[PDB]
Amino acid sequence: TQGLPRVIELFEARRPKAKAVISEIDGVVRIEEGEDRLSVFVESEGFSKEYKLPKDARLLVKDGDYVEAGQPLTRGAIDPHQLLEAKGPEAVERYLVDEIQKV
Repeated sequence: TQGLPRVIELFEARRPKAKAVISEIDGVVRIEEGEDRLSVFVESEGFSKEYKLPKDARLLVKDGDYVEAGQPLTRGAIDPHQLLEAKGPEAVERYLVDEIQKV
């Protein structure tokens, strides 16, 4: 379990260990990975940004599924500043509080 150390990891908004990645904006998902690395693109209509990921990490996103901004890609705690700039001020509080209470 996470516990007290995690409590600190939240209250201090310190960069997570397993830091998950999120789509910086709403874009379709495209899972394209040959055997080299694990690349999951997230491309909107006129905004295209891909995401480099290790082949090991377990992704939670389905291919082609339209995802929103700040929406999680990999399993793990989400970086506070990152998610802040991503989903906006509202959700920040949500994730933080919910996790603290989680533990």
